[PDB]
Amino acid sequence: PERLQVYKCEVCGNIVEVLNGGIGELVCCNQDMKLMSENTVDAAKAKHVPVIEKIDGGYKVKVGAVAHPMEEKHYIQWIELLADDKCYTQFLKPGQAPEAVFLIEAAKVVAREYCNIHGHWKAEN
Amino acid sequence: PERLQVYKCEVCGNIVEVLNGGIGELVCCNQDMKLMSENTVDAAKAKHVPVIEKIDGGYKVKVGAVAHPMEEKHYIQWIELLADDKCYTQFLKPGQAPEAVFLIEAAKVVAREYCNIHGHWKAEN
Ligand SMILES: [Ca+2]
Ligand SMILES: [Fe+3]
Ligand SMILES: [Fe+3]
Ligand SMILES: [Fe+3]
Ligand SMILES: [Fe+3]
Repeated sequence: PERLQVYKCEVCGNIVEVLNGGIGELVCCNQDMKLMSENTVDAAKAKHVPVIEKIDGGYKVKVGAVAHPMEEKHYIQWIELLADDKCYTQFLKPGQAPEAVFLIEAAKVVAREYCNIHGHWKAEN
Repeated sequence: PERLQVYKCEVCGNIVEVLNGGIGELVCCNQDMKLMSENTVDAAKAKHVPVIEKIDGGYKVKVGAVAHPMEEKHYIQWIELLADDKCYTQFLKPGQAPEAVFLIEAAKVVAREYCNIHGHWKAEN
């Protein structure tokens, strides 16, 4: 595992993010945890690829070009903004907007979002 | 597991942060990953308990009341600022000062830090 990677435990539901890398394989509920690699799922990019907008003092992230659903059974669980050595995470729940604002001083950033159904997605400016 | 809990594999060094809880037990290198509970390690609070300072637009976090070492074999790996729905993580490296600045609009915050040797610590404003 490498820092910032997101792993999911099939069946049991746990989802973790790596803070410190290592060689060991993460296991849960009798199987290796699944690496949720960004932009690998066969789903509409229009609703899943994060859109980054530069604002005063930071960035505004929307998921996505077309607003993604935020329903009890299908929503964006969180949005993250990655920069230099920073990982800012904004958790979301059904009924909220698929959007997040991050105040940071970084010219180059990477935005990520995780959909409970369609996986992990990212975009950069 | 519960959201934002930190777990570590005492064998290979993998350390992860829970994004979604689930019901499965996290395993690595043939043993349950260890829940790194905050303020449980028998270490000096003066250098480990985060100190939070409110600034314009956010908070400055220092580890701790007395500056903690930042050497190759003993340093603060990261400082985080938690809200009711946000987790901002600032990774650090040896040589740096044990501090971080977070621009955020939240009245109540929890600051956490992880020392590679002395573990997980937290404090609230
Ligand atoms: Ca984070
Ligand atoms: Fe391990
Ligand atoms: Fe989706
Ligand atoms: Fe599991
Ligand atoms: Fe220490």
